[PDB]
Amino acid sequence: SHMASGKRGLAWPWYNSPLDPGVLNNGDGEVVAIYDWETYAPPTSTGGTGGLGFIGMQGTMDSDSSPVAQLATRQAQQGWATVFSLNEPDINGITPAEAASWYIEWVNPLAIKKALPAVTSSTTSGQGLSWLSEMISACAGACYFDYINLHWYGTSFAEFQAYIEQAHNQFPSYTIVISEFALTNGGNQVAFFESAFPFLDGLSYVLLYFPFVATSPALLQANDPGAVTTVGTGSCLYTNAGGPSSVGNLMY
Ligand SMILES: OC[C@H]1O[C@@H](O[C@@H]2[C@@H](O)[C@H](O[C@@H]3[C@@H](O)[C@H](O[C@@H]4[C@@H](O)[C@H](O)O[C@H](CO)[C@H]4O)O[C@H](CO)[C@H]3O)O[C@H](CO)[C@H]2O)[C@H](O)[C@@H](O)[C@@H]1O
Ligand SMILES: OC[C@H]1O[C@@H](O[C@@H]2[C@@H](O)[C@H](O)O[C@H](CO)[C@H]2O)[C@H](O)[C@@H](O)[C@@H]1O
Ligand SMILES: [Cl-]
Repeated sequence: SHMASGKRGLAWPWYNSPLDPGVLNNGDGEVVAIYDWETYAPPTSTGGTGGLGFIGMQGTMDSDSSPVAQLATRQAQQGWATVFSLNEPDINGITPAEAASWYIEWVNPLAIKKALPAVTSSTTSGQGLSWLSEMISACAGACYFDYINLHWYGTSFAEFQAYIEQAHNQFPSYTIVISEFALTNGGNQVAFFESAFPFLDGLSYVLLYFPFVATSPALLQANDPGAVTTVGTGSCLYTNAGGPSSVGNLMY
């Protein structure tokens, strides 16, 4: 490669104060972005983001850590070029109408690039892409957005490839961010990402992809037992020492 695809990002948890995002940015230009599911700056060992562009995220309608009253303030203080909105409202008992009304009130005013809420890969009634389609209808032309936002967790590369191709086929005029993806527990995460990266790097309609998750197994175990039961620790980009894992090595 003589010029990086430049689509890769760090999904950077709140508990990463010991870790350095610069470890996974060798400056070739494949890794360009970082988000932390919050509107405060990534907690890191350096106080910086290792040259990566931070994307603010209002992942809840309001929280002590991301007060929605401070969303506009934090964008202006930090100078984000992009903002992400609600995390998986399609499985958190938020109706498409509720999400549209909230998005217009709180996210619309940010005069930067904006992603609609990250939805799960569920096809069960009223979830996933069906939920997203219903939110865009509920928006009634009044939502300002640049990107749709996908999560995927499943059991094969074949399932993931089919999911992204179907998302593109069903929303052929929208640019896609993949803010979280990995296998569920019991597979080979390295083999999955070895297949996924070249596939995604070739898709002009994918702006950014963020493997779950840019942390160490020890920090994931300590702070997200839910992720460990669902995903396991095989998709952690860091070693327990804070170096690149075998999956981290794929980010370069
Ligand atoms: O000391 C660092 C900063 O701590 C800030 O307060 C944190 C608060 O932000 C934290 O909220 C977490 C979310 O951050 C967490 O986000 C991700 C999940 O949505 C996703 O599913 O998984 C990833 C990876 O594990 C998560 O990072 O989601 C959980 C709920 O699932 C929230 O609890 O909670 C911390 C513990 O209470 C809290 O200390 C503080 O506001 C900052 O000022 C400070 O810099
Ligand atoms: O997300 C679409 C685009 O939103 C733009 O900001 C919007 C303004 O142009 C418009 O006049 O007002 C709405 C609501 O206040 C804003 O969201 C951004 O400036 C663009 O970067 C973005 O592509
Ligand atoms: Cl999912």
